[PDB]
Amino acid sequence: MEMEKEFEQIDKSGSWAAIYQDIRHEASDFPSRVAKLPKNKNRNRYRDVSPFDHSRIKLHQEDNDYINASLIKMEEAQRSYILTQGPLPNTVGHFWEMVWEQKSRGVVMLNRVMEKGSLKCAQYWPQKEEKEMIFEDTNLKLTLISEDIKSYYTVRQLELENLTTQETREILHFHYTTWPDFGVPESPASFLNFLFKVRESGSLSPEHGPVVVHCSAGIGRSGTFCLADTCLLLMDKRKDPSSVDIKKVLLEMRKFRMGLIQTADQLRFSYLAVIEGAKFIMG
Ligand SMILES: Oc1ccc(CNCc2cccs2)cc1
Repeated sequence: MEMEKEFEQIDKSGSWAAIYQDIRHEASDFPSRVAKLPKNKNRNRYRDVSPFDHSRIKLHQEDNDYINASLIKMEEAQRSYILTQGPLPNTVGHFWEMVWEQKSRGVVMLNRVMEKGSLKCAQYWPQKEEKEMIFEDTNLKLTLISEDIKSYYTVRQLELENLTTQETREILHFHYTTWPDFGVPESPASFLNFLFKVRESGSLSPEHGPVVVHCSAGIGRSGTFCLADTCLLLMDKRKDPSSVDIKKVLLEMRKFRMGLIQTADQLRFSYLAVIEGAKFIMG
């Protein structure tokens, strides 16, 4: 079925939970043996969220190459994404090592450091120009260059230096700051505006390594971001945009990381975003 009318049909019939459970039943199951080794327990935020072995990002280290991060490679859309958990106190150096080694331009953050009164990720970037951060375990230096605070999101320019080679690179930090503590946004308008700002920066383009996207577990909000982006790109590429099937795209992405889209409300929100976005792209 088309999307917008499939949407109204699920709303009128109140069957979002049943649709979402079908997706959960049909989703791929691949091994995640490296994630579950005992030496990696303090590298995982949640015991039930792990990268598959076949698609995990490897650190270029011979001691321990493990990080909770997955490469999502979308062949028809010609887009790649790295989805990862919010960094832990003992993995902030690993996180920036990955950004460096994978040649990423942009980092997309979809959570606040504190939500619901608890910490959802480490403070992993510097908050003042004159107070830079050094990660001694991976030999990197990170400096805040500029910060632009808007009503729904903040964009930061950061300088990452490999202290071993003295090479430097500019990283863009796109921070969506207004996702509610409970539920999903009422309107997708500010989320779509944010997605378009990431796009306009070049961070998603083939001349760079894959964008790094995270929330707390790296599957819910993060899944919503890459699902909406890929579906909108496919609608631009195909002769028949109504052929794009968001449930099929989601199941393809779940071949590369488990659990993408965590609730039926996040599934409905993804439909809403793609539907509204497809009208702005044109006419
Ligand atoms: O330092 C840390 C201590 C524990 C945790 C959480 N570990 C979750 C688990 C993963 C696998 C089995 S249990 C994170 C960091």
